[PDB]
Amino acid sequence: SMEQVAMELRLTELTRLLRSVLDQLQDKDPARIFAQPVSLKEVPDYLDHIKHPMDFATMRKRLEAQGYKNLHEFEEDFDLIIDNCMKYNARDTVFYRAAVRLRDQGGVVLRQARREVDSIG
Repeated sequence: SMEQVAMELRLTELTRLLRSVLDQLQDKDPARIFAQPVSLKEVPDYLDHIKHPMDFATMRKRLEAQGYKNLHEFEEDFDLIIDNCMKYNARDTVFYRAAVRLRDQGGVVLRQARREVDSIG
């Protein structure tokens, strides 16, 4: 139907905006601490601690399959990256501190993303 096509165009354009959002958030992680999944070869107990691992590569795979229907779904995955790290790692670690800085800098990017998503519809 034509309605299905219009819905699909809307999804495509959201995917475009989320790709730009993801690029901007990932620039706030210049150390690449959050770039890839935590390795279960290197951290074999990880899934005992963290039940829903997340990372920027996994988000990018979901995005390119158009698997984010709205900004809330994308933000949920970004918050998992941060929250997972802040639980597994202690306050005095470069990992925790990187997640704080990513949360704080990413908030700015996400605030305007929300306005753009609402504004453009």
